[PDB]
Amino acid sequence: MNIFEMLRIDEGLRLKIYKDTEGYYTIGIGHLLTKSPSLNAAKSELDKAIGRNTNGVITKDEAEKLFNQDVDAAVRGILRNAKLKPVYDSLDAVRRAAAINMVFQMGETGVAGFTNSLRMLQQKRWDEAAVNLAKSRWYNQTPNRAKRVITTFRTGTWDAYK
Ligand SMILES: [Cl-]
Ligand SMILES: [Cl-]
Ligand SMILES: [Kr]
Ligand SMILES: [Kr]
Ligand SMILES: [Kr]
Repeated sequence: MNIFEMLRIDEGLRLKIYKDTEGYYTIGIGHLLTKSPSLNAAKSELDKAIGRNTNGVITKDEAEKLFNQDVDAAVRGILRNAKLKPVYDSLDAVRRAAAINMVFQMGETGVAGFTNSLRMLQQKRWDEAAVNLAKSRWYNQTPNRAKRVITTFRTGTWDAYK
């Protein structure tokens, strides 16, 4: 298992525009298109990302290319973030995959706001952090996924994904 496989499980794969758990237009492997209520705005954004007139539909290869770019940007965002980088660098490989999933889902800004869990993860206080992470709107809104990611930070293994 790796970050790619991990997020493909968490996000699924859809080739037609769809709404995500917050009702926003997305496509692919969780590639958010826009926060706008306008389906045309979403279609415009999709055509721009793909570089062709998609008419709301893409291929698996195109979904995978956007997925690659999104994982990349997520990592890069972490590395450039003064609040994130030091934490991520102190983590082992498994846990880092957990941090990327979070940033992938809620953004850099969003994750940078978990000040307390962040410090606990830097200190290797696994159980404590898992309890703090769960006290969040993130967990109450998407509890099955939050639990998987939380277990991954807690244990440092992929058990939650097998
Ligand atoms: Cl894009
Ligand atoms: Cl969920
Ligand atoms: Kr992090
Ligand atoms: Kr994190
Ligand atoms: Kr976090």
